[PDB]
Amino acid sequence: TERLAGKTALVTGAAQGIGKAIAARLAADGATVIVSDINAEGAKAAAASIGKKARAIAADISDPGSVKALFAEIQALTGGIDILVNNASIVPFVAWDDVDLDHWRKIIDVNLTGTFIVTRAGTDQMRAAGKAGRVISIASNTFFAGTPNMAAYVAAKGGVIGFTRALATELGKYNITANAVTPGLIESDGVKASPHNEAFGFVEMLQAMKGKGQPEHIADVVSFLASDDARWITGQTLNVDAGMVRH
Amino acid sequence: TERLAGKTALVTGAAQGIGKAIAARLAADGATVIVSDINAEGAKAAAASIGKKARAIAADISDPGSVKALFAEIQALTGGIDILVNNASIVPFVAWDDVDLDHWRKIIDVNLTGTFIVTRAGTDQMRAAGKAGRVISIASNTFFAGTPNMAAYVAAKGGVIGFTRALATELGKYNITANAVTPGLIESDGVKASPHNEAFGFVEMLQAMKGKGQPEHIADVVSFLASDDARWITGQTLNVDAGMVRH
Amino acid sequence: TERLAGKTALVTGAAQGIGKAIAARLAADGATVIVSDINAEGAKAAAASIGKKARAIAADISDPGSVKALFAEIQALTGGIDILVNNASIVPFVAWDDVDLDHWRKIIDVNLTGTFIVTRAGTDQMRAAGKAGRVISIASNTFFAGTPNMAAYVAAKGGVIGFTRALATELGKYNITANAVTPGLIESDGVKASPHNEAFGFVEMLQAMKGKGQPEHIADVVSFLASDDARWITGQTLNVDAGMVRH
Amino acid sequence: TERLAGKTALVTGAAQGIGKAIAARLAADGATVIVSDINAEGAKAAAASIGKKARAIAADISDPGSVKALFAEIQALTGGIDILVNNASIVPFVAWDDVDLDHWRKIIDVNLTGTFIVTRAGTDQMRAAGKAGRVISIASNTFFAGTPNMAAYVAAKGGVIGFTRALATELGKYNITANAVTPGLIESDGVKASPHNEAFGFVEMLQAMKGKGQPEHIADVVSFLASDDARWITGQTLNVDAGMVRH
Ligand SMILES: NC(=O)c1ccc[n+]([C@@H]2O[C@H](COP(=O)([O-])OP(=O)(O)OC[C@H]3O[C@@H](n4cnc5c(N)ncnc54)[C@H](O)[C@@H]3O)[C@@H](O)[C@H]2O)c1
Ligand SMILES: NC(=O)c1ccc[n+]([C@@H]2O[C@H](COP(=O)([O-])OP(=O)(O)OC[C@H]3O[C@@H](n4cnc5c(N)ncnc54)[C@H](O)[C@@H]3O)[C@@H](O)[C@H]2O)c1
Ligand SMILES: NC(=O)c1ccc[n+]([C@@H]2O[C@H](COP(=O)([O-])OP(=O)(O)OC[C@H]3O[C@@H](n4cnc5c(N)ncnc54)[C@H](O)[C@@H]3O)[C@@H](O)[C@H]2O)c1
Ligand SMILES: NC(=O)c1ccc[n+]([C@@H]2O[C@H](COP(=O)([O-])OP(=O)(O)OC[C@H]3O[C@@H](n4cnc5c(N)ncnc54)[C@H](O)[C@@H]3O)[C@@H](O)[C@H]2O)c1
Repeated sequence: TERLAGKTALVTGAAQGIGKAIAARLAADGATVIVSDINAEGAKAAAASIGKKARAIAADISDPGSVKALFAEIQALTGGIDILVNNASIVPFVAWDDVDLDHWRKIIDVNLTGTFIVTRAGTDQMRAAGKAGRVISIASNTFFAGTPNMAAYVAAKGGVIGFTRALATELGKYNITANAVTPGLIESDGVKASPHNEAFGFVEMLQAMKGKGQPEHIADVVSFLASDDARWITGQTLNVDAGMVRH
Repeated sequence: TERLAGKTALVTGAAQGIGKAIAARLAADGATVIVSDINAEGAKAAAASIGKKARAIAADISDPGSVKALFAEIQALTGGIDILVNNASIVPFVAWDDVDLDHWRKIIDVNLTGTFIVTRAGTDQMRAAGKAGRVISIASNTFFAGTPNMAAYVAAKGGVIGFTRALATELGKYNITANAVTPGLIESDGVKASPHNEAFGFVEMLQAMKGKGQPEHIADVVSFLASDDARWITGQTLNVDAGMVRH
Repeated sequence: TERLAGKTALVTGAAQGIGKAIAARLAADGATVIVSDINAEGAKAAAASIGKKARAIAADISDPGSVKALFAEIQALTGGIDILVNNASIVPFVAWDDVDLDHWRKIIDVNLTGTFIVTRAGTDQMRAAGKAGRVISIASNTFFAGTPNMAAYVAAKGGVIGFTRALATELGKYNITANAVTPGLIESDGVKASPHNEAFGFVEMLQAMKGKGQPEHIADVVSFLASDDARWITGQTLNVDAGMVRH
Repeated sequence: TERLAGKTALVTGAAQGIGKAIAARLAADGATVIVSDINAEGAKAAAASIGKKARAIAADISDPGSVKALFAEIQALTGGIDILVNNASIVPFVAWDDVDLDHWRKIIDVNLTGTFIVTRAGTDQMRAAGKAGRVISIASNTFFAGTPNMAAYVAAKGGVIGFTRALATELGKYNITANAVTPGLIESDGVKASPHNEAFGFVEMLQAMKGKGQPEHIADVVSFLASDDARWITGQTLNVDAGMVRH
């Protein structure tokens, strides 16, 4: 019903897949949405596509300086952020024996410390504008499953959940909620181009319902968590995977 | 925007507290709602209060015969149920040493086997009408916490989550989701009559946010789970307690 | 090193499979072990097999009167119980549509309320003898997985975990711990004689390690929980399934 | 009865507190133990104290080069490692608003990526020697609780559990188990010197049992996980906190 009218949400890694699917929904919810991504072109293509409520600002979540610039510009245009959706991440396919310290470090830096960098700045910004924000970080259900071929990723995602829980309590007093969502396999654009695409049949088997997971499936849940209906929920993780795992 | 228009939802223990708060919200969602309760007067007082969307049918969830009659009548009026909200339960305050086999049996019979009796009939009804239903059972976050003075209740609630998970996979093939919600302390008409009321200050301390939990807090989340936004969620438990526990 | 010398442990459903495997181990730990079972012959065959550390006493965990008689006799012989292992349960294979109220009730009564009946009496007995006991209840990892063809069972097992958590806090002040173990598929006698036996190849696939689960695998863990090494652990659930699920 | 005789175990951060308590116990189990720590003097003081089964080798878990040197020397002396206990970590007390990118990075680097660096090398070493190893990583129950004043730490520890789960499946085929333990508040030498010490009375309240947590409490559990009794357990987290949280 355009419940999010008047609100400003930021989505990272929003140039495609789930991030984009989310930005699109929040916009449909009436919010003005900052489509952020490391891919400046994709970001602004996506915002053009979303259209009007959507504004593109490129940023590398793992770089402190571009994240500062990200938020500065948001403050200017909107006076601050009401909703933060930590979506940007690297989704690797790496056999255990290919897991380098180098690989490890990159995945951790983006998927994990990158989300702190942004959350640090974003919550500071809500706090400064006296807004009762919502933080929502996209994790993964690989954390519950111990999925193979992506150890650094599962660690980092474990990290994001840890972070989420501590943050919830850390920010409760500022009326800011912090939650996480664990998507199962989703037919984003990242997966379609990923060895991971080959796993749909096997994960479908393990699911209680039997479609292929779709970005809108996660977007529609983020939309709820960003809404007032989810006001009494903080520190929780929503698992969205057609019953792959039970949480 | 009345997304639940055309749908029929049944809420048990709906004469007051959370059940009523839920029936009220689902009606606001546009659904026609069967307000069911063991307290026939309260049920029908509550449906009068709700509106023309609400209809009262009294039933003891722990009695097979009254649950049969509950559903028969629903089939007649509506051709079947789309949404099931297992809310009816007994919320005891019993010191461990007062936990009788007798007390144990009563709590288990209603809070647990009573929810099976209804779910059995309700999902059969959806199934028979070829409706892609939603089951939502109200558990409790005492299951995560191991809360004292209510051991039978915590077992039964553990049971409802167990049930929920198995059911999810059991019904996935008929396009029926089954989920659960674990409310923390809520200032219901029930609680207000309980010694439990005295615990608000302590639980508020442990919460990340600092209000007293309110029935509308849980109703608003049930409303989401009943909606299409939650279509990719089955077998999961939503914990709603202002950050009391982290799930 | 016979750490359990001087201690008295009771194992229910101990005539075969895991219960027997456990009684055997606890006896090897030096404990005198009451082998209890509904099958009087099996129980006492098993105790004969185990040695002179083992004594057989038949009992139906779901019957309050035979449970009373069970413990009275134990008090006489040993002056009370130090360790309680709730093992006795019914392991069904029932398609959802065969799940009767009748089936439901039977499974709940034994697997769940039966374990309360015994735990009530057992912990009272420890308490009365001023013993700092250990309660250990065998659940199942189907509770984490939402395994199909056994809905009543998954609910009851959910219940036992609920019970366990509440009990931990309930008895902490009497220096009594209460824990639970969730075995995955185990090649016990009942499994071998049950449509469940056919699932070994599939569950082996999902396991991180690739043997068939063996009763000694669970017995060896119970032995630990019954020991002083596990003294700071209460309210927890040990999941033992070669990595089927991650808990 | 010295079950760990013949085995070689490495413990990091083993100069004091839990690490030392663990090294001591594993040695008592008969294992030859590498007492590793960033504090070379503490490490070798601790091994002198422990005994002749204990050997000290200093190393910074967060530095790849010293970790290489750590394991090379172990290979020389023992032909490789059978058991790995990731204990070394930084236990901070930082108010949210003091959480720097700089602070964040340090905690993540040691507590999380430092445990990868060691696990990478250690498991490679077991693998190379054809040994069916055990990995045990000490996390924290703050991950379940969302404890405040230590957000970077709670994230990292979340990460260690993530890592653990993925690793379990990653190494199951080489007969190597990987588990984690979540200690609650423990009265170690670090904690005694931390503003965390002041929290004992509060955490004691929330505990089901009411002592102050002791390093031996965790050591005795690690000992079990290192033993054959825990051979069917991989990808699991043992929570040891006197019932603070229920896992
Ligand atoms: N899609 C899945 O099946 C899968 C499963 C579970 C969870 N997830 C999570 O969902 C989210 C979206 O996944 P997806 O599959 O849609 O991803 P995707 O690969 O389709 O797109 C991710 C986007 O993130 C951006 N990005 C990468 N690094 C960045 C950084 N340094 N700074 C800013 N932006 C960066 C990329 O440019 C890309 O456009 C991710 O957090 C992922 O962890 C994905
Ligand atoms: N209030 C809380 O803090 C709390 C927390 C977690 C979960 N819950 C759950 O929420 C649900 C309702 O909560 P509440 O606090 O509003 O309870 P309440 O006491 O305020 O109302 C419960 C209603 O259930 C009805 N009922 C009792 N037995 C019945 C039967 N056999 N058949 C049909 N109806 C029956 C009662 O008549 C009553 O109208 C319960 O399942 C309870 O377990 C409550
Ligand atoms: N084997 C598995 O795949 C598996 C998996 C998860 C959990 N479990 C649990 O392990 C435990 C043992 O399983 P199992 O396969 O060894 O069982 P089993 O069928 O092989 O033997 C269990 C014993 O319990 C007894 N029993 C049944 N009802 C009783 C009653 N009311 N009172 C007293 N005794 C009764 C039976 O007579 C039998 O001797 C059970 O609690 C089960 O729930 C087993
Ligand atoms: N004690 C608790 O309340 C508590 C609770 C949960 C988990 N833990 C975990 O247990 C472990 C030890 O706890 P503690 O109370 O003994 O802390 P402690 O401060 O007494 O000792 C930790 C040890 O880690 C070592 N260390 C630090 N950086 C290192 C480096 N990079 N390389 C090698 N060693 C390094 C230190 O020298 C120290 O000896 C830590 O992992 C901590 O996270 C502690």
